[PDB]
Amino acid sequence: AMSKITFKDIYIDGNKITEDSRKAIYLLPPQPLKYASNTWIYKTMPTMNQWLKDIEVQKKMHLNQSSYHLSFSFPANEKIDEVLLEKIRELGFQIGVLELYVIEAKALKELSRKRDVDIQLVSSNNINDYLHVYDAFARPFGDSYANMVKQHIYSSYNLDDIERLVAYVNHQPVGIVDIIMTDKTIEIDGFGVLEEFQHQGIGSEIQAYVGRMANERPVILVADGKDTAKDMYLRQGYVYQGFKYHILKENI
Amino acid sequence: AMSKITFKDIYIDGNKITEDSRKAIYLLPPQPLKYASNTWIYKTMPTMNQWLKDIEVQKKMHLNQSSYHLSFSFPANEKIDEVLLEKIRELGFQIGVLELYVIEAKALKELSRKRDVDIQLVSSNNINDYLHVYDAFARPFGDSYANMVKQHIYSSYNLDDIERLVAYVNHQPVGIVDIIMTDKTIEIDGFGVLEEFQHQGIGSEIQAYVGRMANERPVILVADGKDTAKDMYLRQGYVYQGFKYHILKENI
Ligand code: NA
Ligand code: NA
Repeated sequence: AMSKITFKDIYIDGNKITEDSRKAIYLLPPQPLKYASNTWIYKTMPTMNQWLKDIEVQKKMHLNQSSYHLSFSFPANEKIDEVLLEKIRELGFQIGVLELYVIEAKALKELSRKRDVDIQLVSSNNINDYLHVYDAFARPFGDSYANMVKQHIYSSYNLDDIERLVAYVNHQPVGIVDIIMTDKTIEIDGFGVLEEFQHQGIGSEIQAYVGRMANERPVILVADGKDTAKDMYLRQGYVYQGFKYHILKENI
Repeated sequence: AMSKITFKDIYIDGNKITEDSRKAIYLLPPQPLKYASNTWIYKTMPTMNQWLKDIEVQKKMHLNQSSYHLSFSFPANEKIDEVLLEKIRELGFQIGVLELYVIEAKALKELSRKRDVDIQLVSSNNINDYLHVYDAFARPFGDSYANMVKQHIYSSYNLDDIERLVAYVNHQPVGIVDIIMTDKTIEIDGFGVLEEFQHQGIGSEIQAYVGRMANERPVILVADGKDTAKDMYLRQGYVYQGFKYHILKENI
């Protein structure tokens, strides 16, 4: 049953505009600068020529809402043909891989050691502590991008259905994670612990907490190449369950 | 049999200058700027004070041969203790994790093939080709770093007991790997494929080769926290098998 889990179970924070047998197109017109909410998810491999045509479509959509990047995911567990890779490189895209990790709840429950780490659901009361930790995270697209993602969370955190955690050690906020719950699964996203507080059991407390929420729901996540928590995931017991290629050009 | 692989099977590229119940010490005085070759491998957690003492011993040796790094690995699959870890941060050390992966040779042999790739053993006749690829990896880290690993390879590629492979596409050198062989296992290391040539079956073809030559020996490797190919090893079937914390301090 945790066997059957796939990339389809992973949450996407866009509006789905179109979905057909080859691709799903996502946009978030009020937030055209969020790269993860504005993208094409392929279901079947485009030929090189198809891909060129799809560039043109996406280029128009995005410029129409003042989005300035381009991005695509390719099918689960499919390698891209040479000829298309070659084009991808020539058009100045970054190539990366998303990896799907899966684990059974009980395995995360087991991680608990009754450390003194106080873990709270975020509300208007502690939301700033959450963002405070967030502020420490790698910023691969620079400051102003991180800041506009901050503003988005800070104004959509009740409103949205996503739940969030902040861990404290001695009343200082130190760890965060987002959780997306469904009947079938629970997905974590945006997990991080401040550098100075790593490798000392704080992440595994957060994980076991999520584990206790899950019940017997599997818990799942997706990580890319610039994800430093991955090492932690493996040591923690997560099982690798497939990949997606994905490309990004930050400027049309 | 693949069950019983440990970090013990992993080759250390240094002279074991001494060993006892709590540690082994490794020096390589012709290369005093090669961090991995000049280090202590712990077999048991030092206490914090024990460690303070050990810095002193290592500092001495290293300074005597013109090393100015401090370097320590901790025992397989153990978390560092609380006291100890505060001191490590306090003394300005970098903290890392090293990961052991293992696979049966059969699995490697099974990988999708790309028969139009030519893989040769390195010798006098094609060493410059290994280095064409090896240099493209190293030189992003500075000419001076890359000049020194370069001379290090040139001083022992025949005389040491590492074997090396170079991979050609269209008579051009495109990927490489080093192979440390023993009766029980083949270890790979320094695996790399030029970026123009990545994700299109070459790594897999190389991996398959290593499988054929491993025959029935488990194929193993350790990957640090800055390892390009980590995602590829997962795609190819490699099983995570354990971790080791290690610490580095430069410019002591
Ligand atoms: Na919410
Ligand atoms: Na040799």
